Amino acid sequence: MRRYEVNIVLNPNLDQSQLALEKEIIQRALENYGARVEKVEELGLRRLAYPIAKDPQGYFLWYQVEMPEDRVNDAARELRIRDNVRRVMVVKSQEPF
Repeated sequence: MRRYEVNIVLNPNLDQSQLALEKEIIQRALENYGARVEKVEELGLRRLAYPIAKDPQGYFLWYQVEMPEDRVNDAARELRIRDNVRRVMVVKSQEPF
């Protein structure tokens, strides 16, 4: 297994209720692909490098996970289908918590 950082940007107009749901779905998907979720951070609202879905900002979520490298891409695709997920970026962990 390898340790990765998953950066997710969500629709910025969700209320705390919808937000919590998206988080559970993300967690379940990562775990269904063999991931051990080590740390989860809610970063909040940021101005995006470029607008997505016509929105100039997004709600950021960060995850540190350990999972099979052969499943990373499949997991990322799964995450990208959700309508409220605007952007997904997976990088190899360099300085883990």
